[PDB]
Amino acid sequence: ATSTVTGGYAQSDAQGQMNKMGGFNLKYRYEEDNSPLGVIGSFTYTEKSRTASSGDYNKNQYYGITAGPAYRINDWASIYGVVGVGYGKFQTTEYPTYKHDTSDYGFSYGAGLQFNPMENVALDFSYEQSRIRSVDVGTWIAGVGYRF
Repeated sequence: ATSTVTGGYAQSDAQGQMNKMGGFNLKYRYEEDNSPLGVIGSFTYTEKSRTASSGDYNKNQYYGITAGPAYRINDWASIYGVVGVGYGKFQTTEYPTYKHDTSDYGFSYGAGLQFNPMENVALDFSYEQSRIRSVDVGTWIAGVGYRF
């Protein structure tokens, strides 16, 4: 069988919210010997950056799990599409009790292309968009991997 390892970096911007985040992703790929199917699973970890001025500090973390099939044609290039779910958590203040979700969640999807399918180095570039109740987030992901 064949295995491919890829890693990448992404930056996200929140339209309608004021904040920017940075995260990293690790990808695992599995292929079948007699009937290959392209599958990628990626785990993303992003953190919010802090700026010195007001003096207030807030801890915000976001984790996302995604998976996507991939199609190869004319042995030239391969394309894939992914969907996943992400959750975000922030420091809590003591508020009166009411029915509501403890953490925020949203859905993400996108597609990517593979370039330079020669040697042990290949590049992956994809566009990511996600909706987190009424807030729009855009993330660009690029990374490099090797197959053996």
